[PDB]
Parts: sequence; C-alpha cells; structure tokens
Amino acid sequence: QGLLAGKRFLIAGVASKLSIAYGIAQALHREGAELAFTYPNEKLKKRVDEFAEQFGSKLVFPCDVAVDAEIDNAFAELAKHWDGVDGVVHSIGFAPAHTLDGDFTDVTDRDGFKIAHDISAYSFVAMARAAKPLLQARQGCLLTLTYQGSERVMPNYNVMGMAKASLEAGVRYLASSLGVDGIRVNAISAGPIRTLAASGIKSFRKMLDANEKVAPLKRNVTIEEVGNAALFLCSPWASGITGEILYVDAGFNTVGMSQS
Ligand SMILES: NC(=O)c1ccc[n+]([C@@H]2O[C@H](COP(=O)([O-])OP(=O)(O)OC[C@H]3O[C@@H](n4cnc5c(N)ncnc54)[C@H](O)[C@@H]3O)[C@@H](O)[C@H]2O)c1
Ligand SMILES: Oc1cc(Cl)ccc1Oc1ccc(Cl)cc1Cl
Repeated sequence: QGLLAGKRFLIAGVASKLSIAYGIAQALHREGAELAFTYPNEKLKKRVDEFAEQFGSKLVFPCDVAVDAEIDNAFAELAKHWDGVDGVVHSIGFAPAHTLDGDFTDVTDRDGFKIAHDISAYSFVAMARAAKPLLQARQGCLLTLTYQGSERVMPNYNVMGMAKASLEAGVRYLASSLGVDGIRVNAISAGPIRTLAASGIKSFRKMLDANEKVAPLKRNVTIEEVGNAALFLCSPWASGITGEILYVDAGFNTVGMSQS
C-alpha cells in the first residue's frame, strides 16, 4: 500500500479498459488509492459500475458535464461518502464529429465550437469549483489531459485544438486561484493512444504512425506510461509542481522533423 495509501481520488472519463482514465485508475490503485468514478449517461452506467467493482469501488455517480446540476450533485453525493478528496482526474473531451472531418475554416460552426469548448475546457473549471470544498479538506490536486494540437496544427484536430488551448490556459488560471489553498492543478499532454475517442478522428492512424517514426524513443506511448505520470502528478512527490503541462509523448513535441 505504497505511495497513495489512505488517499482518495475521483476519476471522470472511463469509457473502456482502453481509456486513458482507466490506465490512470490502474496506476493510482496499484499505489493504494481508493477510487470513485463518474459516468456520462445511462448506457455507460453499466460499464462504469463493472470497472469500479474491478478497483474495489462501489462509488459511482452520474456526471454529464454539459449539466451544471449533475456536476454539483456528483460532488454532493461524493461528500456523503468521503470527508475529503486527495485528487480529481478530468479525462473528458468531445466535439461534434463533423467539426473534426474536413477543412477547419468550412466545418467549424458556432454550435460545434460551443460544444467542443463547453465539454472539453469549461467542464474542468466547473469540476474544480464543485470539488473545491472536498479538495480543501485534504489539500487535494486536480489533473486534466491535453494534446499538442493546442500548440501546433494537427490534421482534423481542428476546433479541439482551440478547446485544448483554452483548457491549458484554464490549468494556469486554476493553479493561481487554488494554489493559496495548497491545491495543485496540472495537465498531461499525451501522445496518440488508441482509445474509443481516438477511433473517430480520421487522421489518428497518421498521427500514431508519425509519432512512432519521429519520436526520439521511436515508439508510441501507453496508458501505463500516461497512468504512471498521472500517479506522480497526483502524489506528494509532485508537491512543488503546479500549473504544469507534462508531455508524455516519447519526446515527439521536441522534434522539428526526423531524419527523412
Ligand atoms: N487517446 C489519445 O490519443 C489522447 C491523446 C491526448 C489527449 N487525449 C485526451 O485524453 C482525454 C481522454 O480521452 P481518451 O482518449 O481516453 O478517450 P475515451 O473515449 O476513452 O474517453 C473520453 C471520455 O470523455 C467522456 N465524455 C465525453 N463527453 C462527456 C460529457 N458530456 N460528460 C462526461 N464525460 C464525457 C466520455 O464518456 C469518455 O469517457 C480527453 O481529454 C482526450 O482529449 C487523448
Ligand atoms: O484529444 C485527443 C487527441 C487524440 Cl490524438 C486522440 C483522441 C483525443 O480525444 C478526443 C478526440 C476527439 C473527441 Cl470528439 C473526443 C476526444 Cl476525448
């Protein structure tokens, strides 16, 4: 029971055992954390129930982040079980499919823009607000996930690149707001990983192949590697670290073009 013994974390974002949020769950659990989970809808409820049970948790709450009331209620229900929280992991993204398929200028309509930012960036700030009393109780941390398409153009990432740039600025604004309470706020910028959301971005196979060919370690990263980095940033070993975007991409972001 070894780095996170006695600590409690809420995990939002598990869709399958392939999910980044699932590899994060696995790493925190391996070092002693007790876990709670959210689900976005009725259909997902059944799967998240099973996954939680696998980590030895009966703490499973609805949280569609489009709805203020569900965010608020998720943390209200959580506080009936836990008197404080050591961490909240936000591993959630969405944009309507059409926004990610085609020319950016033509396909980025108002509502598609609205939804991508609302789900993928606003929701982190809303979760942080709702979590604040429970995080204050234990000087808990916040963690979210981002992608380098915020800083450089990636094919068909499109408005998700805007929303991720917004999320990363949020990580800094949150860190400054919550830091006085000892609440650290960080993000991992992961390399491409084959998840359910990944199927559904048409350029994903090309991104995954480019990352394998170009990254200094010449291979793709895993949810275990992302989970392990998440474990570090959620632990006391990262007590000097806040507002940080940690790249877990095998060094890809550092290369301008590989040797041919
Ligand atoms: N897989 C990758 O290559 C990759 C790389 C870098 C960053 N990311 C980011 O990692 C995070 C995790 O995604 P993933 O790749 O694990 O995909 P995933 O499909 O496993 O997870 C996406 C999750 O978002 C949740 N979600 C979507 N809309 C929601 C709503 N309204 N309310 C609550 N939850 C909602 C989904 O239910 C799902 O659980 C996302 O922010 C994604 O942008 C992914
Ligand atoms: O951000 C991501 C980056 C990569 Cl390379 C792969 C998957 C990603 O995650 C998503 C991409 C599109 C949608 Cl609609 C929702 C999510 Cl969660």
